[PDB]
Amino acid sequence: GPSRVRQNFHPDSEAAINRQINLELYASYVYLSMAYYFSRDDVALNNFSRYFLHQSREETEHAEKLMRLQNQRGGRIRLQDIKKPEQDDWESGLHAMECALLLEKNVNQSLLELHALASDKGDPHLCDFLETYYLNEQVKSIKELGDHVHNLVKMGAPDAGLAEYLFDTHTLG
Amino acid sequence: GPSRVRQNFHPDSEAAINRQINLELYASYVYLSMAYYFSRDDVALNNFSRYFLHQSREETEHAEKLMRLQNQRGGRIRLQDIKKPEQDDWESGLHAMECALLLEKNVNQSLLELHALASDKGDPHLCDFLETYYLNEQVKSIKELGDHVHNLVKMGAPDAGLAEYLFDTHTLG
Amino acid sequence: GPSRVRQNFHPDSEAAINRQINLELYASYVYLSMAYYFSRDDVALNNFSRYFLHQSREETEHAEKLMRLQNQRGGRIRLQDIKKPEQDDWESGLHAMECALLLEKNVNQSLLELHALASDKGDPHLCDFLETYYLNEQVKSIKELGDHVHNLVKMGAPDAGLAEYLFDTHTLG
Amino acid sequence: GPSRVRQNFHPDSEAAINRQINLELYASYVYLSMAYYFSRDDVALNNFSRYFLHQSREETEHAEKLMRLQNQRGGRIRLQDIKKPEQDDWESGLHAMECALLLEKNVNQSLLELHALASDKGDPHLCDFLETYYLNEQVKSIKELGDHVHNLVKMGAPDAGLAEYLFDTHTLG
Amino acid sequence: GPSRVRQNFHPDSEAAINRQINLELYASYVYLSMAYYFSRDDVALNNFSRYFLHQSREETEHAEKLMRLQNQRGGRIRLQDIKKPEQDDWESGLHAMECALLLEKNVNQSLLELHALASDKGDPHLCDFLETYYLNEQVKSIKELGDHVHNLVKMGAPDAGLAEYLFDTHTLG
Amino acid sequence: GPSRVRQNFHPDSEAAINRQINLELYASYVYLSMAYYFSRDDVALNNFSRYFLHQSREETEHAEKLMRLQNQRGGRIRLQDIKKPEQDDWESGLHAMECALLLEKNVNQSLLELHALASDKGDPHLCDFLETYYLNEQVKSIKELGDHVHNLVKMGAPDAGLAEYLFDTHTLG
Ligand SMILES: [Cl-]
Ligand SMILES: [Cl-]
Ligand SMILES: [Cl-]
Ligand SMILES: [Cl-]
Ligand SMILES: [Cl-]
Ligand SMILES: [Cl-]
Ligand SMILES: [Cl-]
Ligand SMILES: [Cl-]
Ligand SMILES: [Cl-]
Ligand SMILES: [Cl-]
Ligand SMILES: [Cl-]
Ligand SMILES: [Cl-]
Ligand SMILES: [Cl-]
Ligand SMILES: [Cl-]
Ligand SMILES: [Cl-]
Ligand SMILES: [Cl-]
Ligand SMILES: [Cl-]
Ligand SMILES: [Cl-]
Ligand SMILES: [Cl-]
Ligand SMILES: [Cl-]
Ligand SMILES: [Cl-]
Ligand SMILES: [Cl-]
Ligand SMILES: [Cl-]
Ligand SMILES: [Cl-]
Ligand SMILES: [Cl-]
Ligand SMILES: [Cl-]
Ligand SMILES: [Cl-]
Ligand SMILES: [Cl-]
Ligand SMILES: [Cl-]
Ligand SMILES: [Cl-]
Ligand SMILES: [Cl-]
Ligand SMILES: [Cl-]
Ligand SMILES: [Cl-]
Ligand SMILES: [Fe+2]
Ligand SMILES: [Fe+2]
Ligand SMILES: [Fe+2]
Ligand SMILES: [Fe+2]
Ligand SMILES: [Fe+2]
Ligand SMILES: [Fe+2]
Ligand SMILES: [Fe+2]
Ligand SMILES: [Fe+2]
Ligand SMILES: [Fe+2]
Ligand SMILES: [Fe+2]
Ligand SMILES: [Fe+2]
Ligand SMILES: [Fe+2]
Ligand SMILES: [Fe+2]
Ligand SMILES: [Fe+2]
Ligand SMILES: [Fe+2]
Ligand SMILES: [Fe+2]
Ligand SMILES: [Fe+2]
Ligand SMILES: [Fe+2]
Ligand SMILES: [Fe+2]
Ligand SMILES: [Fe+2]
Ligand SMILES: [Fe+2]
Ligand SMILES: [Fe+2]
Ligand SMILES: [Fe+2]
Ligand SMILES: [Fe+2]
Ligand SMILES: [Fe+2]
Ligand SMILES: [Fe+2]
Ligand SMILES: [Fe+2]
Ligand SMILES: [Fe+2]
Ligand SMILES: [Fe+2]
Ligand SMILES: [Fe+2]
Ligand SMILES: [Fe+2]
Ligand SMILES: [Fe+2]
Ligand SMILES: [Fe+2]
Ligand SMILES: [Fe+2]
Ligand SMILES: [Fe+2]
Ligand SMILES: [Fe+2]
Ligand SMILES: [Fe+2]
Ligand SMILES: [Fe+2]
Ligand SMILES: [Fe+2]
Ligand SMILES: [Fe+2]
Ligand SMILES: [Fe+2]
Ligand SMILES: [Fe+2]
Ligand SMILES: [Fe+2]
Ligand SMILES: [Fe+2]
Ligand SMILES: [Fe+2]
Ligand SMILES: [Fe+2]
Ligand SMILES: [Fe+2]
Ligand SMILES: [Fe+2]
Ligand SMILES: [Fe+2]
Ligand SMILES: [Mg+2]
Ligand SMILES: [Mg+2]
Ligand SMILES: [Mg+2]
Ligand SMILES: [Mg+2]
Ligand SMILES: [Mg+2]
Ligand SMILES: [Mg+2]
Ligand SMILES: [Mg+2]
Ligand SMILES: [Mg+2]
Ligand SMILES: [Mg+2]
Ligand SMILES: [Mg+2]
Ligand SMILES: [Mg+2]
Ligand SMILES: [Mg+2]
Ligand SMILES: [Mg+2]
Ligand SMILES: [Mg+2]
Ligand SMILES: [Mg+2]
Ligand SMILES: [Mg+2]
Ligand SMILES: [Mg+2]
Ligand SMILES: [Mg+2]
Repeated sequence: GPSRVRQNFHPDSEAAINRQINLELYASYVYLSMAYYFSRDDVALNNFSRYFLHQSREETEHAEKLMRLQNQRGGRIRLQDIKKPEQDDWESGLHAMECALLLEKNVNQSLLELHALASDKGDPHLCDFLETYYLNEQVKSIKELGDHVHNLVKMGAPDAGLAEYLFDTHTLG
Repeated sequence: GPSRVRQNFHPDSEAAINRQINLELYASYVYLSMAYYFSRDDVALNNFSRYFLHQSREETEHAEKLMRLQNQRGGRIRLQDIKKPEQDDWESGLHAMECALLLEKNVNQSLLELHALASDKGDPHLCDFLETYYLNEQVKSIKELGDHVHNLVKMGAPDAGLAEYLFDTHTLG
Repeated sequence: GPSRVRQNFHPDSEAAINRQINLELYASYVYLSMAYYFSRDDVALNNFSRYFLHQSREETEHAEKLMRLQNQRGGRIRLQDIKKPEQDDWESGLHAMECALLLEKNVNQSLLELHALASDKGDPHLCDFLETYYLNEQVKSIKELGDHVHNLVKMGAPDAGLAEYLFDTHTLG
Repeated sequence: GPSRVRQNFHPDSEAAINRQINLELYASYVYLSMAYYFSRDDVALNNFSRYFLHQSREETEHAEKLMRLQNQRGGRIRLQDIKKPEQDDWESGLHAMECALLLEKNVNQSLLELHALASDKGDPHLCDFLETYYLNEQVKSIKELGDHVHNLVKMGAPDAGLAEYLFDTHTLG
Repeated sequence: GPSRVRQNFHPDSEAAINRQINLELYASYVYLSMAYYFSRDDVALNNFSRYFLHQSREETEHAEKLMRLQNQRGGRIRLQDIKKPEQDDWESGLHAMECALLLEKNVNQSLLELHALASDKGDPHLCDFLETYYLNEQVKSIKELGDHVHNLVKMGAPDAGLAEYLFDTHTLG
Repeated sequence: GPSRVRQNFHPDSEAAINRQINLELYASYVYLSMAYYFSRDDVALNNFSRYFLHQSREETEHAEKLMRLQNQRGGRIRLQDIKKPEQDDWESGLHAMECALLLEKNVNQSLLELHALASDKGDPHLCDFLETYYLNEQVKSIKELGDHVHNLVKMGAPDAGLAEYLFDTHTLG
């Protein structure tokens, strides 16, 4: 138009926010896939299921806050296909945790690149938005997943018969 | 394996449930797109936004109940890409309502075909599942959208300046 | 003295904060003028009046937080005349909303320049202060005013006899 | 128009009310300046600060009641620049109290002149308004400031090191 | 390893965080020393004691939040000796306040250098951490100590017999 | 002076109390180090972390009660550097427990020597202070750590993958 609200909002930032929306929705879909893997009759780790379902819902929240930001700043949301996850069968509780850790690091890297772009374009509102709602959340998530991976490895997952069962009930319970 | 739980569950039913999961997730994405269209600064119909956001969340619930059914019956969830909606700019409150009505009829037709398949395969559990949780929900949704379309048309949407504003505040408020 | 508290606080930042204080007080005065325009017997839109009176009080808060910052950092407040608003008769609810939107964008631009100055002077405390309390508040205010302008335009304000009356009662009520 | 509400309201009264509005806003600004003087790190008398901030807010109330009166009687508010206070550095708690006393007497004199004008123009509504809301308030304010000045003088302010500190905590606390 | 959680975290930042941990623990020890100075039988200013004990506990909190950050980011905490304070006998309430002010400015300078390092290394998570939890806290602490120093100087501390006694009971009480 | 409060308080006792203060602060620092070892991403035993953090806070309390005693008896606190712990990486939950047990025995021995000194100097107040607040606390702490070491050894820590995990959740939880 430009939008009557738009101010100090670079087209490159608008496009990068659209890409980030897609990535957050993708992460939501990965965790939804994991949640329902753990409720298979031949897996049946209900607290792993609940843990990943919660993570899925959080990622949808992350996508929505970026969609709201786009509108607030006068950009236009452009949605793209949400790609299916890389797997349907996630192999084990440990493997799912390791894949989640890799996913979160990848999302973090994208957010850091978005922050660098916002800095380059002199957009302190966008920088603050990412710092306030995204960057520390990512650090906490990565740390949590790292803790979980360590405990599962030490306990002898996936092959030690009691490991994932006991972690399911005592850590994720 | 087959799954140690699987009984009277035809592979064609399992595949059709996977297709229905994708369609429910697609419908969820369409309504999410609509929700954020109505919160654009140049649209700003907050109760249309809230209405479609609620519909989006309901469709995710519909997808999840089918995913649970797949696990309950011993089938294996196979996720596919969630296609982007046909539009980002939904034009008006009336146009969004008309598109939602068409979407719901299309989803209904898919559910009726799923029911016919389940009947052909002598799967009364699957027939009952669809009747109990899907078919009446669809009829109620289609009727509601039909009511909304009629009122918006009669009020003179989209061109009559007061129509969508007043419908937003008095029907969807 | 310098102040026994002063540290990493550039004289240019101190002066720019004094200018921003004046601009926030000016904005408060503009909105006070608008508030009392809407309570004229020949205007009588009481919820427009209340809306702008609230905005006026918020701007005084914005001025006071900067005055507090000046003291906290060891700068010295230097007040200047508060210029009268550009108009006493604000013409219509739509015109007042459009003028408020322009005012908020102008204040935003001043805040962005203040942030750039603070960045240039390596003052992260001042940068954070602006990000935490000012920049997102401005984005939200501009978006809100944009929403209001759009609805009033679409409804046919100012000439459509029902438009401002109905917006007063249903949006600002 | 004249206003369809206007009755027995002389143009000279309308103009004098506009002048009084400006004077009340000026007094509000003087007291805001004083409030933030007392929160300087090299002054730090927090109850003097709170006392003057309260007085500032009361003066804005006084301005608003006159603005409301203008509208009630069918006059038209005409705002003018709010002049900056005569000082930024108010020297001491005693000096600020003495300046406040002088300010209140000056405002009182203006109100008495307004009352004499209203009497001359046979406007008993305006006379009653001033008597009901302004004249006794002024007498109480002047008396309070006189009490405070006397105690601070007797205690040995500003040079006696304990005087303003102890008055801050025990009278204004 | 590197740590499986580590991302965008420069070794220089990790080392600087270890140095800051030591400095916060040092500040905690200085304030603990001051707290117990004021409870000597020949000093006996119990509210000065309580004030510095509270400051001591806050500094331990500051150290712990940095230790947590180190773990969150995948760095490794490296503790060093906590040096004893420069004095055991802090001379007077005024002298302790002046020493605390100098200490807080020194800690602030270290935090500003840490922020500049984090900026140089493109670590927005670390920048935000310092802005959110440290930089404004320091500004508030320095301002508070400046206020206290001013009042004690004006009251005639340390030699005026009533000054520290009255400040203890009325400001710190 | 001597202190006007000092009575039956030998200079050797005063010096020994200063040494004990340092040792209690050292023990506090050892346990703080252990607490944050257990929250590393590659250790992640949160109840070991909480257990040692609590022990750290208790040791600071032990130091403060001796500092208070020094003042109560008219002695003068003389603080010294707090040496860093012997390790940053505490190897395992069992190793940390074994090191804590050794530390507590060492502190106990110092307290017994202090008691023998107080007895030699005919200071029954000091003897009672140590008996009332220190000696039984030490016996309880040593016994608790001995219990924990035994269970961890029997369970097969540190190499048995489930041992420290299960002890963390069921004993320290
Ligand atoms: Cl722009
Ligand atoms: Cl795509
Ligand atoms: Cl920037
Ligand atoms: Cl864990
Ligand atoms: Cl590991
Ligand atoms: Cl167990
Ligand atoms: Cl079957
Ligand atoms: Cl596809
Ligand atoms: Cl059947
Ligand atoms: Cl309807
Ligand atoms: Cl129709
Ligand atoms: Cl209506
Ligand atoms: Cl400076
Ligand atoms: Cl000017
Ligand atoms: Cl900076
Ligand atoms: Cl609106
Ligand atoms: Cl528009
Ligand atoms: Cl008249
Ligand atoms: Cl003027
Ligand atoms: Cl009269
Ligand atoms: Cl008085
Ligand atoms: Cl007098
Ligand atoms: Cl007193
Ligand atoms: Cl790294
Ligand atoms: Cl050292
Ligand atoms: Cl950065
Ligand atoms: Cl103070
Ligand atoms: Cl001073
Ligand atoms: Cl003695
Ligand atoms: Cl030493
Ligand atoms: Cl004895
Ligand atoms: Cl035990
Ligand atoms: Cl044993
Ligand atoms: Fe999470
Ligand atoms: Fe959550
Ligand atoms: Fe996310
Ligand atoms: Fe694909
Ligand atoms: Fe794997
Ligand atoms: Fe995530
Ligand atoms: Fe920044
Ligand atoms: Fe921030
Ligand atoms: Fe997360
Ligand atoms: Fe619905
Ligand atoms: Fe619903
Ligand atoms: Fe559906
Ligand atoms: Fe496509
Ligand atoms: Fe259409
Ligand atoms: Fe539907
Ligand atoms: Fe529905
Ligand atoms: Fe209505
Ligand atoms: Fe506002
Ligand atoms: Fe507000
Ligand atoms: Fe503002
Ligand atoms: Fe002018
Ligand atoms: Fe206009
Ligand atoms: Fe504003
Ligand atoms: Fe605002
Ligand atoms: Fe007053
Ligand atoms: Fe009052
Ligand atoms: Fe007044
Ligand atoms: Fe002037
Ligand atoms: Fe004076
Ligand atoms: Fe007054
Ligand atoms: Fe008054
Ligand atoms: Fe007193
Ligand atoms: Fe503090
Ligand atoms: Fe505190
Ligand atoms: Fe600190
Ligand atoms: Fe030394
Ligand atoms: Fe000194
Ligand atoms: Fe500090
Ligand atoms: Fe502090
Ligand atoms: Fe203990
Ligand atoms: Fe305890
Ligand atoms: Fe101890
Ligand atoms: Fe050493
Ligand atoms: Fe060992
Ligand atoms: Fe101990
Ligand atoms: Fe004894
Ligand atoms: Fe005893
Ligand atoms: Fe203990
Ligand atoms: Fe258990
Ligand atoms: Mg326009
Ligand atoms: Mg992508
Ligand atoms: Mg479940
Ligand atoms: Mg079998
Ligand atoms: Mg399909
Ligand atoms: Mg909304
Ligand atoms: Mg000095
Ligand atoms: Mg200006
Ligand atoms: Mg009103
Ligand atoms: Mg007429
Ligand atoms: Mg005047
Ligand atoms: Mg104050
Ligand atoms: Mg690995
Ligand atoms: Mg150092
Ligand atoms: Mg005490
Ligand atoms: Mg004597
Ligand atoms: Mg020693
Ligand atoms: Mg913990």
